[PDB]
Amino acid sequence: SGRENLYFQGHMKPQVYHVDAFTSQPFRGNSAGVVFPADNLSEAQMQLIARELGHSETAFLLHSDDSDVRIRYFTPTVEVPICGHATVAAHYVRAKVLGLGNCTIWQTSLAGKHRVTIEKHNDDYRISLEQGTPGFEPPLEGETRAAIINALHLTEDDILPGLPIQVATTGHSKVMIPLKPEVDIDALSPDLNALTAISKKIGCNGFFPFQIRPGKNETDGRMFSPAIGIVEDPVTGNANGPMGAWLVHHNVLPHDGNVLRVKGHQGRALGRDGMIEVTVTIRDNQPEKVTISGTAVILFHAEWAIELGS
Repeated sequence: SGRENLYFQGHMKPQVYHVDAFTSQPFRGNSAGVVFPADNLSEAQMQLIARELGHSETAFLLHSDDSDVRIRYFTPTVEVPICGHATVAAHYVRAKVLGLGNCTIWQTSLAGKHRVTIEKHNDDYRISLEQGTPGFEPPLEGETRAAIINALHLTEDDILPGLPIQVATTGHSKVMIPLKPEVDIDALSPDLNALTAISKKIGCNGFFPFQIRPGKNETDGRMFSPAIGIVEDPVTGNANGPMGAWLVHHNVLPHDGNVLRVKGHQGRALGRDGMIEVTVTIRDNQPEKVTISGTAVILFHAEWAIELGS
């Protein structure tokens, strides 16, 4: 049963998958590694593997007693609690390998417990991640506002009217920067140092300038986080998830049911286009909770040719 499963995840030869998340187009989206089983691996070995692969992050699948699966996420230099694109990549590989079909499962990580939805359709899969409740910090103003706006080489004439530049979150905060549609978003070339400078002043390592497609509930954004290693992440679930919540919170986009659906595009300027389906369940015209969804494509997978363990 659950004892036989743990025995296998400790005696089977480890494998590695290379997948591009939030896209079905090879070489696009956000790439992430997935290695399993990892039960017979040390925090050190895992960190060494993530450094070897070089993806923004590699997900390691472990055995879980209460949940369906335990995942640990590693950047090439440090472990991280949870990661959006690496998570969809992980469950995409897990669905392919096990031929899961439509269902819902629970994962466990330093970020706690999360439910994931797997939807089979024409040989492929769409992965849904229930991010939970969103949060907003007081709108950034005065000198800081102008600091963020100037670091992007833009003027107040470029920001959507009546909308604030503020930190929104569903786990890993990001500063929402609402741009008018005329702004050439791909031509943006921020003053990276100025951004990390203000990230230390406000306590948010991510800036998310985005614009809304005319007459559509779709967006195009770019995620800059120079304060940390990542200069620009191709497609960020922790940016688009809170964006949708932010959209509902400020009634920026019209919603009819008890839900708001937004297709968040990202990564075009990087040549790594991706798309995250953001669905916000609404109650009392407020963003109750956020779910992000996307697909992925496996570039290749292989059984490690070297022994893994100590």
